[PDB]
Amino acid sequence: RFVDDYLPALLAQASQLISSEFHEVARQHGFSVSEWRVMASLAGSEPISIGQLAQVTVTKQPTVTRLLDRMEARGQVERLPHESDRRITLVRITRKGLKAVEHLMELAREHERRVLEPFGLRRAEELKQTLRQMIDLHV
Amino acid sequence: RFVDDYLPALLAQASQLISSEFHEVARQHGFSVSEWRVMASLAGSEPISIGQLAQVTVTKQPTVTRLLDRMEARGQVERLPHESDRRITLVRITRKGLKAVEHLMELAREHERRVLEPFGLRRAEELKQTLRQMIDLHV
Ligand SMILES: O=C(O)c1ccccc1O
Ligand SMILES: O=C(O)c1ccccc1O
Repeated sequence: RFVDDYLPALLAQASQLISSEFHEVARQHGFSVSEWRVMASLAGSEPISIGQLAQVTVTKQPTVTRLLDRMEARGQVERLPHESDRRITLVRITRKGLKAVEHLMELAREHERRVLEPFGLRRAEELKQTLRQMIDLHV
Repeated sequence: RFVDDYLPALLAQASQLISSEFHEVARQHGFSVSEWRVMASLAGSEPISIGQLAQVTVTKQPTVTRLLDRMEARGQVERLPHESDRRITLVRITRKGLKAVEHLMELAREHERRVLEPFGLRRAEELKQTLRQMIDLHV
């Protein structure tokens, strides 16, 4: 059966199952999926471009732009000009956004620890290294 | 930076980048993303439930049901009753659907081979085994 060992299908199913588990927690804490992805991706970051944010959150750029409109209205993020090119808008999390998401981020780390514990440290680090290398080759 | 090593973010980005590459090919062959996922997931399968199809194609069940309405109208799939429980509808690919997708499936196998070749057979099989185990634990 073709799909049983087809890498893109395996990645898509694993990603959906793992992320959907945490989504229930995020909503119980008042976050939508996309709000969580944006704030988690900006936490601890220097300002990044809207395009970079769209890539890392796996969200279409027009969707991200509308999302940032409302999150900036709520004081959770800030958009800023690029210091050279003004094709580029940069975005950062605010202190208000960080305080809003830090507890959820701890719960996310615990969730990931539970997901990876059956595989052991070696298999977990191998998985993360392979995924990171794949991203950097394909982005 | 939290997101750089957060497993769900790594899985989601890797899956998006790898699948989006093949999507351009699928569309050039007349398939939408969801049509491709359905036909690839049914190819070589015994009939499966609509819920199973929704899980493996990572598509919401109401979306899958509308998709099957039109794909069955086009003679590419067939819905059938479960031989015991009639809460359950089963679905299979037809010969017409298989012939429609088999060339695309060969191109998909070549694409996967290219994606995995830099990692080698050992790292590739490790990745697939880990993803399969994760799916089976979380489904
Ligand atoms: O990403 C794919 O190409 C795919 C194909 C079949 C089933 C699920 C999938 O994600
Ligand atoms: O799936 C997640 O939880 C996630 C979080 C941050 C960025 C991208 C993501 O897919």
